[PDB]
Amino acid sequence: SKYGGECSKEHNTCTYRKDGKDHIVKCPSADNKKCKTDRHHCEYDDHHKTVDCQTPV
Ligand SMILES: [Cl-]
Ligand SMILES: [Cl-]
Ligand SMILES: [Cl-]
Ligand code: NA
Repeated sequence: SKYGGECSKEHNTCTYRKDGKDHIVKCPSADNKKCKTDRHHCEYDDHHKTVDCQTPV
């Protein structure tokens, strides 16, 4: 399952909604997954056990 939120460019974190609560996780440091655009959509995928702060559109 995918849980969405928004990323912080300054802190390279993703704040996502799951189980009624907001959770802050670091984004990856990888070039094409880190938070490059402030408040970009991000998601935690609990199937793949991944975070991506450059989700596609
Ligand atoms: Cl690194
Ligand atoms: Cl990457
Ligand atoms: Cl990850
Ligand atoms: Na980084």
